Amino acid sequence: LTPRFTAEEKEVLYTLFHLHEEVIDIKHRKYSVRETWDKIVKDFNSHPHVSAMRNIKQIQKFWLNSRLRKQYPY
DNA sequence: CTGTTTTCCACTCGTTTTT
DNA sequence: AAAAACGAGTGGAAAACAG
Repeated sequence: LTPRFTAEEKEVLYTLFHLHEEVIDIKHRKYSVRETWDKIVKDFNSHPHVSAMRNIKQIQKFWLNSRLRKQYPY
């Protein structure tokens, strides 16, 4: 039922991630995490060329997976 | 320290895209 | 037709927390 992330969208999320590295990545933390994530989700869902609206869980899952499957460029 | 709660990540499943 | 990629669920490791 739910679509997939477009290329452009992936670039957007990657950009946001690279920006807020120091807050969401354990490897940089060593403030509100939830609010930072919410900020990212908001910025994404507000982005014009967005396919579908996502919740915080989906975004986080994309973060986790893109790291797992080693495609996170930053 | 011990014991509880929260957050992160490897493994995997069912489907969909790509070779 | 086979392999790779993708979204998603989960258990338990790792970490953060309370006493």
